[PDB]
Formats: sequence, C-alpha cells, structure tokens
Amino acid sequence: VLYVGSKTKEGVVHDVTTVAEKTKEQVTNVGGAVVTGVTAVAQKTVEGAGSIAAATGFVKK
Amino acid sequence: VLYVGSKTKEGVVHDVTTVAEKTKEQVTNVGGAVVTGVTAVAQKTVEGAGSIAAATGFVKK
Amino acid sequence: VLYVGSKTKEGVVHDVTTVAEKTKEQVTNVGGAVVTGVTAVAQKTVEGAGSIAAATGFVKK
Amino acid sequence: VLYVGSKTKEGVVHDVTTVAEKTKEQVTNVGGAVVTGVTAVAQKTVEGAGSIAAATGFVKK
Amino acid sequence: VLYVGSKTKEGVVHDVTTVAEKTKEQVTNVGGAVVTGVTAVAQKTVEGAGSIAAATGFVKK
Amino acid sequence: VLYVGSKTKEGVVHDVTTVAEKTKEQVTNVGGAVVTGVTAVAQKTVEGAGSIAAATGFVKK
Repeated sequence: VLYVGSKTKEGVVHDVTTVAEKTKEQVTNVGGAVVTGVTAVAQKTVEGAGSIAAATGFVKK
Repeated sequence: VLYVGSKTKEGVVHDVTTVAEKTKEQVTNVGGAVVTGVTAVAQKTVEGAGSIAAATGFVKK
Repeated sequence: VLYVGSKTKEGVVHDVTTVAEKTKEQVTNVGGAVVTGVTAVAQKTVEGAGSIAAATGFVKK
Repeated sequence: VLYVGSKTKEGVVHDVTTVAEKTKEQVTNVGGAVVTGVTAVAQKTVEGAGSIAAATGFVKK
Repeated sequence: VLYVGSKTKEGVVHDVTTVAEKTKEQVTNVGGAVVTGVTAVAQKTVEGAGSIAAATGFVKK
Repeated sequence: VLYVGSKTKEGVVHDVTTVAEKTKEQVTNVGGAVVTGVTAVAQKTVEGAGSIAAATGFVKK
C-alpha cells in the first residue's frame, strides 16, 4: 500500500445539514421508546455496527 | 495497491440535507417504538451492519 | 491495483435532499413500530447489510 | 358592519411553499434586468398595485 | 364597525417557506440589475404599492 | 369602532422561513446592482410603498 500523491477520504461523513422548526413529537404509553435527531457515524474498519437503536417493550392495561 | 495521482472518496456520505417544519409525530400505545431523523453512516470495511433499528413489543389491553 | 490519474468515487452517497412540511404520523396500538426519516448509508466492502429496520409485535385486546 | 361569531381571513396569503435546487440563471447583455424569487403580497384596501416589476432598457453595440 | 366575538386576519402573510440550494445566478453586462429572494409584504390600507422593483439601464459597447 | 371580544391580526407577516445553502451569486459589470435576501414588511396604513428596490445604470466599454 502507498499513496505517492493522493487525497483519499475514506469513511467520511461531511457536509450534513438539518433544519427542524415548529415540529412536535409525543409518546404517551410506551414500553420502551427511542427518539433521535441527527446521527452521523463514520468508520474505516468495523466488526460490529454503526448505529444501533433498539427498543423492547410491554404495555398491559 | 497504490495511487500515484488520485482523489478516491471511498465510503463517503457528503452533502446531505433535511428541512422539516411544522411536522407532527405521535405514538400512543406501543410496546416498543423507535423514531429517527437523519442518520448518515459511512464505512470502508464492515462485518456487521450500517444502521440497525429494531423494536419488539406487546400490547395486551 | 493502481490509479495513475483518477477520481474514483466508490461507495458514495452524496447530494441527497429532503423537504418535509406540515406532515403527520400516528401510531395508536402497535406491538413494535419503527419510523424513520432520511437514512443514507455508504460502504465499500460489507459482509452484512446496509440498513436493517425490523419490528416484531403482538396486540391482544 | 359586525361579526357576532366569525373567522374572516380577508386579504391573506398563507401556506406558500417553494423548493428550488440546482437551478441556474444568467443575464449577459441587458439594459435593465429584474429577477425575483418568491413574492407574497396581501392587502385589504389598495389604490395602487400589489407588485410592480418594470425594466426599461437599451443595448447599442 | 364592531366584532363581538371574532378572529379576523386582515392583510396577513403567514406560513411562507423557501428552500433554495446549489443555485446559481450571474449577471455580466447590465445597466441596472435587481435580484431578490423572498419578499413578503402585508398591508391593511395603502395608497401606493406593496413591492416595487424597477431597473432602467443602458449598455453601449 | 370596537372589539368586545376579538383577536385581530392586521398587517402581519409571521411564520416566514428561508433556507439557502451552497448558493452562488455573481455580478461582473453592472452600473447599479441590488441584491436582497429575505424582506418582510408589514404595515397598517401607508401612503407610499412597502419595499422599493430600484437600480439605474450605465455601462460604456
């Protein structure tokens, strides 16, 4: 491996943008909830994941 | 492997954009919920996933 | 492998765009729900997936 | 004139929306140019106009 | 004139929205140019205009 | 004139929004140029205008 003259962006997350306004989010009766906004992940070598968002619940009433 | 003169974007996520406004989201009776916005993942070598969002639930009433 | 003079975008996700407004989303009685917005994944070598969104549920009443 | 119980929107401009992307506009040899984007005007009583965009020119060469 | 019970929006400009991206605008040889983006005007009683954008020019060469 | 019970928005400009990104604007040889972004004007009684953007020019070469 070598790079005599190079520009190598590897595993990059750049120039992301988000504009939220006047939004609304409710949860009322939830066993397990997960709420996210922006999530930028960048890797080069991975044995697992990049983003995990699980939720396991129960609601009896 | 070599790159004498190069520009190699590998596993890249760039120039993403999101504009949400006046939105609305509700959940009322959910075992397990998962709500997301933007999610930008970028990798070069992976043995798993890039984004996992599971939800396993139950609602008796 | 070599690149004497090159520009090689490999596994790229660029110039994505989303504009949501005045939307609405409800879930009322769900075992397991999954709700997403934008999801940009980019890889170069993968043994698994790029985006997994499962949901396994139950509703008795 | 009266309004015992009412909701009277008079001279209203609401819920406008515009999404431009990757566009292009050129002018090269123009006496007088006028370029506009969005223009929302709302009045209730007017003796003139609501939007005037004139352009008077000359190009000799 | 009277309003016992009322909600009277008169001369209103609300909930406007604009999303421009990656656009481009050039002018090269112009006597008089005028370039605008968003322009929201709202009045209730007017003797003139709501928005005037004139341009009077000349290009000899 | 009277308002026993009322909510009267008169001459209002509310909930405007603009999202520009990565744009570009050039002028090169212009007698008189005028470039604007957002311009929200609101009045109740006017004898003139709400927004005036003139430009009078000349280019000899």
